[PDB]
Amino acid sequence: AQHITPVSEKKVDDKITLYKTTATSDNDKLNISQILTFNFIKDKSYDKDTLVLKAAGNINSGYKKPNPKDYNYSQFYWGGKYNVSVSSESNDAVNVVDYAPKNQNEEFQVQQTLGYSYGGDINISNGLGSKSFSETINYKQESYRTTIDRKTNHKSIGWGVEAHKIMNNGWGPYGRDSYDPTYGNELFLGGRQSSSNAGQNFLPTHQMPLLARGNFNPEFISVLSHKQNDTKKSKIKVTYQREMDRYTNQWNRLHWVGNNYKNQNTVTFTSTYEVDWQNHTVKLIGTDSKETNPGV
Repeated sequence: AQHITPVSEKKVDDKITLYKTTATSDNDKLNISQILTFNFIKDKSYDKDTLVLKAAGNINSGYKKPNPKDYNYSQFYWGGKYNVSVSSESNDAVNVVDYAPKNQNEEFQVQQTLGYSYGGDINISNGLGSKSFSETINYKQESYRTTIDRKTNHKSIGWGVEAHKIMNNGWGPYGRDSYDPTYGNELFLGGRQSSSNAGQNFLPTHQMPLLARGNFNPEFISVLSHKQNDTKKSKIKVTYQREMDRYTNQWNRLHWVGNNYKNQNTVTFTSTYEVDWQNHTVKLIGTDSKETNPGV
């Protein structure tokens, strides 16, 4: 599905005008949905247009329960990491100038307010002025951590939201790389000497983090500036991705061993928008969908 709302216009005050359009683009098979709020700001005091682009929607984990009949060995795939990126193409007059979250964050939920002030000053505050422009982000990431991609620059911003500190029946925390020389990576292992089938010897699904077995609901803001005298369109590409890890267990005739294999299936959805900075409108000119190992 895809949809773009008509532009709405709002006078923030005598100097600042807001033009807002919301674009939706999804992939039903992949269970990835992008809800993009394009907030274009024109400011009489400042010679650049500002786009405060909010990226929201859904990225399913891809988890499926293991087969409970699996006897001596079992496995499942889970949401090890979610990646979101926004990049500018096709116009050297456009630059990423700010974004939120700015810094690494391991809070169970991320809640921020981002504001526009005359002159293009961008500022940020925490949690969720009536005559100033602001936009908010709010997402849960329990047991996970947000990092900013170190390749981030003037043409691209990306974030990763990675499994970080996961408890397993009071044991842990564990993550994607935990290691014990006897039991392996015990992240989602049930019991070390369980008499259950392998498929029944994992942490119950309900006890896994929501991001591991459910979905992530991203909310990220990219702030882009555009030289107002430049008349060329530009392109913005928004990518949502999941890295699916394969968690396994194995019975060795004395005890179980767990293992986690990172990013064994990568699922990516990208939408490409053409941006008309003079009319403050966007068009979906492209999508691409990828799955490196489909069917898992």
